[PDB]
Amino acid sequence: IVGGQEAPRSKWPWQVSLRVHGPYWMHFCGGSLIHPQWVLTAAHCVGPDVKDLAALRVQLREQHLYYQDQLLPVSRIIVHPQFYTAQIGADIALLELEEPVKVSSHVHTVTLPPASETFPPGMPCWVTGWGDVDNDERLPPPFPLKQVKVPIMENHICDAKYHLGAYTGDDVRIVRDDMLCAGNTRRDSCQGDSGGPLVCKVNGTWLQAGVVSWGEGCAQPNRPGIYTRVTYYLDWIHHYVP
Amino acid sequence: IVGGQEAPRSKWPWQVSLRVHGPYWMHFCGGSLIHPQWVLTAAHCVGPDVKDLAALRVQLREQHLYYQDQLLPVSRIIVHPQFYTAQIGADIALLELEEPVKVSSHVHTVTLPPASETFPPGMPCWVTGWGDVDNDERLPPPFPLKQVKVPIMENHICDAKYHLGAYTGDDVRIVRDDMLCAGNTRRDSCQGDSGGPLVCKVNGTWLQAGVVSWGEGCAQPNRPGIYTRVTYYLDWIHHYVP
Amino acid sequence: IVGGQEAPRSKWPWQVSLRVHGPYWMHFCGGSLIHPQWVLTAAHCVGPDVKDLAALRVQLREQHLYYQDQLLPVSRIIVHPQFYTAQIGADIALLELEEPVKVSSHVHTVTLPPASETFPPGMPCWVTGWGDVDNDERLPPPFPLKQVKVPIMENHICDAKYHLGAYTGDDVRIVRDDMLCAGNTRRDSCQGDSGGPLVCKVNGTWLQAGVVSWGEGCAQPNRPGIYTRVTYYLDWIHHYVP
Amino acid sequence: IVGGQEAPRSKWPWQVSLRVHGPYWMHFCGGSLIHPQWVLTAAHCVGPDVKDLAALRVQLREQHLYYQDQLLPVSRIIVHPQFYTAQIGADIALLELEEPVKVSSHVHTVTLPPASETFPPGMPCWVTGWGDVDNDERLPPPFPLKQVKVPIMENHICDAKYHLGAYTGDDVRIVRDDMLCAGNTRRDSCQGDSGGPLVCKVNGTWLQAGVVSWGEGCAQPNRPGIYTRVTYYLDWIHHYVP
Ligand SMILES: NCc1cccc(C2CCN(C(=O)c3ccc(C#Cc4ccccc4F)o3)CC2)c1
Ligand SMILES: NCc1cccc(C2CCN(C(=O)c3ccc(C#Cc4ccccc4F)o3)CC2)c1
Ligand SMILES: NCc1cccc(C2CCN(C(=O)c3ccc(C#Cc4ccccc4F)o3)CC2)c1
Ligand SMILES: NCc1cccc(C2CCN(C(=O)c3ccc(C#Cc4ccccc4F)o3)CC2)c1
Repeated sequence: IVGGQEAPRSKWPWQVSLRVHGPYWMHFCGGSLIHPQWVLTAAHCVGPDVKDLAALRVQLREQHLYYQDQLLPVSRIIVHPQFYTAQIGADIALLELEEPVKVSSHVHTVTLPPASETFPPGMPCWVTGWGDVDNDERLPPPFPLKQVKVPIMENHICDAKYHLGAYTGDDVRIVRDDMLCAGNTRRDSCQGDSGGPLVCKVNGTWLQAGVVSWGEGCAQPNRPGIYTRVTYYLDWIHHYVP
Repeated sequence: IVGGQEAPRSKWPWQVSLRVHGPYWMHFCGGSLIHPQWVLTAAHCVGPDVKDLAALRVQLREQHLYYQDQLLPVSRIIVHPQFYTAQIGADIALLELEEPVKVSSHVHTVTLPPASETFPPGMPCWVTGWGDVDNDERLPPPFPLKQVKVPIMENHICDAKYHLGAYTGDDVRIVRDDMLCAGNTRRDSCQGDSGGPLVCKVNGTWLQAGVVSWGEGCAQPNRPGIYTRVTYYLDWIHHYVP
Repeated sequence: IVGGQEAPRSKWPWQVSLRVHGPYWMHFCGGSLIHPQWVLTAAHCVGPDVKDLAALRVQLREQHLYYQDQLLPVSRIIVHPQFYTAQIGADIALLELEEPVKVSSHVHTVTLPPASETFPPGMPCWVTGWGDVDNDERLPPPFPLKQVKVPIMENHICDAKYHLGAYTGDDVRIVRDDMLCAGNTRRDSCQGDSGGPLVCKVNGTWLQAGVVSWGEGCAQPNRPGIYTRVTYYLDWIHHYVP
Repeated sequence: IVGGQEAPRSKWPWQVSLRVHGPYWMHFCGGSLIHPQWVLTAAHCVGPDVKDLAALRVQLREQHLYYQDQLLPVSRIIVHPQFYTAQIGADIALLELEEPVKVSSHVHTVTLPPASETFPPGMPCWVTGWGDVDNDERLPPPFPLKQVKVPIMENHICDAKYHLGAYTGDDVRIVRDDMLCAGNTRRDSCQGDSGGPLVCKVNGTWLQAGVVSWGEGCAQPNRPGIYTRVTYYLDWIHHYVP
């Protein structure tokens, strides 16, 4: 997370940490609890290559990474079949926990948006995670969960920004319809926030608008953060999630 | 270049080295002389972002990188407008030298293939460059130009190979029609060879079949080297090159 | 700490962490509370060059580094005047805290040994710290305080061990009288443990026998851990510490 | 080498490169040809630990490192028996080549100084090598042999300089009698120059005053380059070299 601050303990109960086996269970991506037994994440965190289920653990909301770990095994990794790169799209995946979680006030699910949902240019949206604090700048220990309010940038506006200082023809779509933009040069998601949530408050309800996917660097001029647009994958999510 | 050997001094007269300004004019990509004033390379070497022309130099065929440098300025960088990532495709670019080169026996152009040329399996093809000798293994000093004979793999066989050990749906094309596959677990191109040529001997004539583009690592099981298919961009090349 | 385990919360109340100002107050050396207002450490942690007092903080006993920091400023850094490198010796320093600490059961001083105490082989001795778990292997997050029981080696034997597989003449003393040896190929102190304590239980009292100083790597054959022998510097320590 | 320039082809015929076996025969230290079958170097380049003779090669004068390698095996590594660290001293070693070299105008021996030879300030002295061009700044390819004219500083003035901004007592000798100082903030030897020569022109004859040994960084204020004083080891050199 670029800019913003350490999240209050009561905020973002759906935030999860994805862990890889090694010298320690290291954080590699974020995610969100969307059902007591399901985690929503980015496909690029777990693919396109198939990896061993035993080498993965899920960690529920934690104020400080690694401090009070209670690691959860995964029974299934479901990666969107259209996925191979974040720039092509379909950067979405589902993790089925071996067991459902005991939902509380401090740890509970995020609401997915309705199929119609549009996120207008400049809505109140927040991105959260334990990712880098800037380009090649790690989140320092004790690794607090960070948050940052990010402005929505309309797809066409965002796509035109990606063409500034680039050779790509104006007629060539970089920001696809299954993608969403948010952030600026002071507020953004970064490496390590991938797979984590972009939540917008709509009519007093927090809705997950996006999944942290890609971009050119973090908080770079004319390069807003690119998110997987959740509404585009609602049917695919609902085929697996009750 | 993974496998193969140091190229004889009389071989590959069209091979060029792309140099970036810094503590020294460092090699970052390969290229090929296709006309006395034109270099063919990969778009990912010079894009998608526009960089300063002054920060780039072209070095003609050199036995050992850096030892007998005679650097050449560039007046134009022409990147295919469809390009943004090597995985999407259109990974091709043209560099116009400020001045034409004095063509000789040791330094001369490569022949582009006719539109009809397919390059089927069994064809004798060679990849050249000063790139990595294996994954995260730099070409050691004195940096000799290397070559490796690589087997051609049918696009469909290659696409199926890229689906092995991956979540990507079989109906999702990874290796596109504008791409070409070459290499195996002992013979391949690697980081630093990008932009360079894949040449095939057809009826006693060396034809540039491909441009080193991408792949998953270097000489990895079920991951052949992926090349930009030159024949697909002949009309675009001919719009700029006489 | 090589080998051993995470220390119980009730053990080693005198253990301190030395912190350097940067992106975060990073651990760089250990130390020990020898008086409510004095920290004993290694001179190589703070010298031979004079550094800014404002760039240093002391952290009292912490179960997990960085997680519950209450940083303490220093008013004086007193480095043994004989010191320039750990291999020559006099690798000892004193830090005067700006304020005395409120001593409790969980955080209190270690006892210095009497001048007569030699610590022969067979003495139960423990070395503690947040240093590397092996050669070029950092202590993983959440960074627990580790301990390891180490066997003492009599000086002349340790000096002769340092000559094995080395060109240094047998008559040339490597391990000096102001030094103490402890550890083997499974149990040792390592980078980041420097300045921290080696404590031995003598007549039901924990005495600080040494200060983690140097060695050739960590737990390497014929290279035991070298400590500054506390008894040798008692007069110098008493010139500053009540 | 910090400052100075690329050496002319006719200069420093005695300069050698020490090579270690790995992905390539990599330069790790310099040396000097003092006899057709003997190389003078620093003990720290080859010790204090004993390494395999097969893992070492000597490369004679080369304008550009790695370009025209003709590596030479070594039959004996003789390290001064007083050596363990460069800060203590006796940082000198001898390499006996398996075969003598065919001496020419481009490749020949350096003259050792007479025992009476003091090299006072004002004497024209050069240090040569393929080492770093500054602190953490590698010599760029094609790796030319560099030279730098360095001012001699008297030992007591140099000793006092090493005490500036350090805790070490003024009565504690850092720069020993078996050492020699040269260089300033614009001229110095650096990592990779170690073992190489410091030569002074005395009565039309080039004499090797020193062996690159140590210092605190490269071209740092109040930290001149420290050399092993050759005159101090003439008897030891003469035990082995005719
Ligand atoms: N700040 C949002 C965000 C969140 C998580 C991870 C990242 C990564 C994604 C990959 N990274 C890249 O630099 C990267 C990979 C591909 C591209 C291009 C691009 C681009 C730029 C101009 C025009 C067209 C393009 F495709 O950028 C590192 C940052 C970025
Ligand atoms: N061996 C030929 C070659 C020549 C030059 C440069 C490379 C690079 C290209 C980028 N690299 C990658 O590892 C890379 C970037 C994107 C992918 C995927 C993939 C993939 C795997 C299974 C299914 C679908 C995929 F897109 O791999 C490093 C090697 C490779
Ligand atoms: N296990 C003890 C320990 C505790 C804290 C920090 C270290 C460092 C000290 C410096 N290191 C070295 O490898 C080092 C620095 C100098 C020497 C030599 C030596 C030597 C070997 C044979 C004979 C004489 C010697 F002085 O080794 C890395 C670990 C080692
Ligand atoms: N003069 C340039 C030069 C040439 C060859 C090799 C080096 C090395 C020697 C080791 N290095 C150090 O930084 C180093 C190692 C030990 C010391 C201290 C010291 C010191 C400083 C003040 C007082 C007393 C000291 F012993 O410095 C890096 C470069 C430096």
